[PDB]
Amino acid sequence: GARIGEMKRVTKETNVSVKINLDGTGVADNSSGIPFLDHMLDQLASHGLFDVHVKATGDTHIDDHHTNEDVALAIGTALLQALGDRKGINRFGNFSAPLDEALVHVSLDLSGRPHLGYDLNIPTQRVGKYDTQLVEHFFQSLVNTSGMTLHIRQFSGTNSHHIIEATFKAFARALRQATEYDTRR
Amino acid sequence: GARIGEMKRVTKETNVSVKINLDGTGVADNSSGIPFLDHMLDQLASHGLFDVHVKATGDTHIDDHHTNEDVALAIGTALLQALGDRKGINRFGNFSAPLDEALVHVSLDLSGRPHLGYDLNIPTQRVGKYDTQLVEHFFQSLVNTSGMTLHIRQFSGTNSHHIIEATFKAFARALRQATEYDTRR
Amino acid sequence: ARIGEMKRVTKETNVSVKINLDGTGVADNSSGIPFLDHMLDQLASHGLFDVHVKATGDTHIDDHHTNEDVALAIGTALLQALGDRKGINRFGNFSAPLDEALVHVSLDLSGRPHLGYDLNIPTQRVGKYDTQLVEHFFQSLVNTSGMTLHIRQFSGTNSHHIIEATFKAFARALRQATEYDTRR
Amino acid sequence: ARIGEMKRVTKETNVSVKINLDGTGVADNSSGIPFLDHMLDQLASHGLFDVHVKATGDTHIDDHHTNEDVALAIGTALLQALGDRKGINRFGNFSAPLDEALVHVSLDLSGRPHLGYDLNIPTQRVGKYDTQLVEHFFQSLVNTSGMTLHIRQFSGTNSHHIIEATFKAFARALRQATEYDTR
Amino acid sequence: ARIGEMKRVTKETNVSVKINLDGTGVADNSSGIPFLDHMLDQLASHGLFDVHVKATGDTHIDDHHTNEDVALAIGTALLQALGDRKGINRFGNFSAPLDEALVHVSLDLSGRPHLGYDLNIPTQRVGKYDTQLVEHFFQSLVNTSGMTLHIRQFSGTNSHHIIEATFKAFARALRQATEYDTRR
Amino acid sequence: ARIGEMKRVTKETNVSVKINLDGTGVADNSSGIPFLDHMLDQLASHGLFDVHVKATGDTHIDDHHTNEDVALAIGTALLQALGDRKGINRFGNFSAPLDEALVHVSLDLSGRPHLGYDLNIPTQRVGKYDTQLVEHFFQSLVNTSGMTLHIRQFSGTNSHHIIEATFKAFARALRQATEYDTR
Ligand SMILES: [Mn+2]
Ligand SMILES: [Mn+2]
Ligand SMILES: [Mn+2]
Ligand SMILES: [Mn+2]
Ligand SMILES: [Mn+2]
Ligand SMILES: [Mn+2]
Ligand SMILES: [Mn+2]
Ligand SMILES: [Mn+2]
Ligand SMILES: [Mn+2]
Ligand SMILES: [Mn+2]
Ligand SMILES: [Mn+2]
Ligand SMILES: [Mn+2]
Repeated sequence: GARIGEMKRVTKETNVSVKINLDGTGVADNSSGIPFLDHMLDQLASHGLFDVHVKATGDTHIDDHHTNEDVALAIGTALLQALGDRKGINRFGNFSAPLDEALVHVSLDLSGRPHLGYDLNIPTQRVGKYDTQLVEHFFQSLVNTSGMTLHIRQFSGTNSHHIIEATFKAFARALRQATEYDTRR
Repeated sequence: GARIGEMKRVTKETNVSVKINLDGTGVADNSSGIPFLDHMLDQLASHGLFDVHVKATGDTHIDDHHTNEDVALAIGTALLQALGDRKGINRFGNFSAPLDEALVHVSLDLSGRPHLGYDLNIPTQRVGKYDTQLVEHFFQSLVNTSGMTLHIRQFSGTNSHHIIEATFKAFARALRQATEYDTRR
Repeated sequence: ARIGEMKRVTKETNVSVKINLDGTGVADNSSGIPFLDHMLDQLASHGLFDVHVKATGDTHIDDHHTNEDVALAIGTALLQALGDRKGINRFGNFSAPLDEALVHVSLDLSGRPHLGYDLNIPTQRVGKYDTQLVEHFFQSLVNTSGMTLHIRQFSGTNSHHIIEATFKAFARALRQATEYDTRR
Repeated sequence: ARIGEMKRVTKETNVSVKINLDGTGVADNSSGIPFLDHMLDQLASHGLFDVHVKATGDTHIDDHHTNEDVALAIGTALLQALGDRKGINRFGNFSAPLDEALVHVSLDLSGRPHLGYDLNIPTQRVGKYDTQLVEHFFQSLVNTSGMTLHIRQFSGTNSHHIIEATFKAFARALRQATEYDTR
Repeated sequence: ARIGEMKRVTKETNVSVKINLDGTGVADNSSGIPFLDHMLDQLASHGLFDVHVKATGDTHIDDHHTNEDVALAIGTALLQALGDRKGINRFGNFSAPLDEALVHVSLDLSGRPHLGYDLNIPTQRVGKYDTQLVEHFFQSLVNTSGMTLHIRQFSGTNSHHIIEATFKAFARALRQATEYDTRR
Repeated sequence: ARIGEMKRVTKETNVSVKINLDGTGVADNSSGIPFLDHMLDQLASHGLFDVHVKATGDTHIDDHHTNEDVALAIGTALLQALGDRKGINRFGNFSAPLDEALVHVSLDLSGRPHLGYDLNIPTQRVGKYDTQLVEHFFQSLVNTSGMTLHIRQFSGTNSHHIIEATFKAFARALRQATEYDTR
């Protein structure tokens, strides 16, 4: 069957609905209220071959922080639900993704023990309207609810959009590897 | 009885109305024209158990500075009015508040002598649309009209929203302690 | 009374934990690691928790797996005992001196795990206990309890004093956080 | 009420101290050192102790011997008042601002004496009071009371403010440590 | 089979290239530069490409023009063989050891040319081959293939080892990128 | 199945090793060194090798000779199992995290021995296991297997985590290198 996780999370700050298919075809259906995060979630779908559905409304008139955090939390929980007992999967994923001058390596373990090692050097404070501090917070929150070990390391890069997008491409392809089944097991 | 302070302050730049209940239940009713400041004033209510009512219109088309300053000034005066003779209260308040990776300590004395010692290190210039320089100015203006001694010290923190929100949480809980009655007196 | 229980059996360890947040300081700790037992006793005596920990494990390899699985189980029991966390102080703060050592702990039963760890332990072993396991104990406890936890050493030169002051401060900060806020 | 009393007569000093741990803030301090009297008053006012200190001594030499013997007697009086120390909070913590100064005090009525002292007092005299005597006051008090005491300055430029904030923080930390743990 | 061919004749050089992306490792390289031939052989043996390169040029001046025009022609042949690039892995990564040398290559058949080049080659000549030509080879190949290419040396002291490890890693990363993604 | 077996008896040690390159993760490790047994188990679990190690030795001196002779025998057993090394991937690469630790392993079953070792293990003992023996284990394994082996730590503060991540990465890199290149 297909491993699908779903989470609806409604707080005073945000209203979030997430659906992810680990065995998808790359369907991207993201409307988080944060356009740049939508663009990154689209890359998660296209490069991981996940089906990624995210719909959120939130207090973005304050800033994007609460929406960003609650979407990441919901995605992490949906990933955890889809993974189930995690029997027979590769479990580990590794990928170095270039995007022009940027190069970011991601290494991860669907271990059940949350840890984020974050070593990006994003040189500007905003990409579009998106606060670049929210990139670290997105992956921290996703790690916290999914229970994964996640290491993100920038080897090259000067354009903030390129650095962040390379991160999502590498994360997407590393996560695809980790979630795929180990045929020898 | 309940200690309630009220101040309406109308200038060429701003029109401000403030009502604070030191003996409240955490009612938050904040519409300052500055959404991030509203969010921080909500935390003042929820974490201090103050009832906090703030309504302001102002020249936010110039920037948020005048509104931020006049709201803080009015709040400080309302706090001073609510405190009265300050007989029998704890007078001093201390609290260290974490918010994820951030940790901010606040120490204060309802002394009648204004002083702000401000030692935050906010790494970005805007949270949402809110100019992070306005955090220091908010507490300076509040100190000036309330007459309190206020020390704010950041021990940890990398996310600007977390640092500022931890500051308001610690301030709220320190102020609650300082305003509560000393039963032994 | 808010009581949490967790029994966790792996190929490496067999762990049973019961904690009473509204206890009287009953300490009943046999983790297989004597120094950790001594620290868990302080949790009970200084936090006024009832703490029951029983574990066997592959300590012939090292104390790592037992230390980790005990901490994981305690965090889950703490989360279970806390329930909806309604009406509690939620935050706790305490600076504990122990002779020349002074350690501050600040914590929030927020549901969001984070460990900020700033101890400077000068030796590698207290008794047989590997001092690297102190950080791993609190990291694992944070991961299953959902706590925000900051530990900062302001003074200290004896490793036993530094670690014990940490547990005393943690115990008293956790007691404060779990107690009820009368106004709420 | 938990009252401690100590009369200490040396060739240098004649000191009488009485402290009520369960007092109301009664301050009656005449040590022969006016600034120390002001500080002991803050101990009563902010700790809600009743503090009676009367001393004569060889202040024509300097204030050192009087300062030392007063602190020794206070520490003994405090220990006597504490008794078996059963049921008390035992630990005390407080950060006290005084304008630009901010001093944290953490203590444990442990029975094991230790002073950790980290003030940065920028002048040598407040009035006629030698600022070296602040450290010696707390060291001697720790020696006879047997308490663990940590004093840390986080802010401060005025010597009077720094020292007064220290006594305010010490008084409130000591009040917390001597009070009963209701649970 | 995806086969690319390019014949490029200038006043300086006469170059003919044919590459089979779905080959068996057939190596047929006579560029006029023996060390480059040795490197192009590794492209075939380690990438399982069929690589045919024949060039004559003004090597009596130096190897520069031949090196550049060979690399330009290979990049064009690679682009021609790739076609619409539909359904392929697109990205390739490989770290190749060669004794003490270790070189990582990461590439994307993105269509956007970029060379990130971080080798530290300690000598100026391997045989008769000027080691400045290594960077120019990959820069020229990137320019005509439309590839994003990052080359990073993690270890290495022998220039022949460093350069050969680079071509082995490039060959295996390129093989991965050109192979088909079964799920797509 | 590709099985290698080596029995090595010195005046210091008596070692028997059997490895199945095409195994299912069967772990049967009794080297006399409990932490090394734990690491060899990870080799089986994460590499899907069948790993049988039985050794007795002069561990009353220290673990060095046992550690060394076990690694030598494993390297020989691996080489014997590889045979002509025809049709295999030959190269292996893997980055393995373990909580805060992250270790990359790159190797080539080249026949030319080399160890490039860049770990930063912050303590001298994990349990009773001397952490100097990690480098010596891989150096000896390289010497008898003839492999090119590069080990690089990118992150890590806990010695147990760093060493375990190294074995996980080595096991998965070795699995990749021994598997058949289908094309
Ligand atoms: Mn947040
Ligand atoms: Mn883009
Ligand atoms: Mn202004
Ligand atoms: Mn917020
Ligand atoms: Mn561990
Ligand atoms: Mn002890
Ligand atoms: Mn003296
Ligand atoms: Mn004064
Ligand atoms: Mn040129
Ligand atoms: Mn060669
Ligand atoms: Mn040796
Ligand atoms: Mn282990």
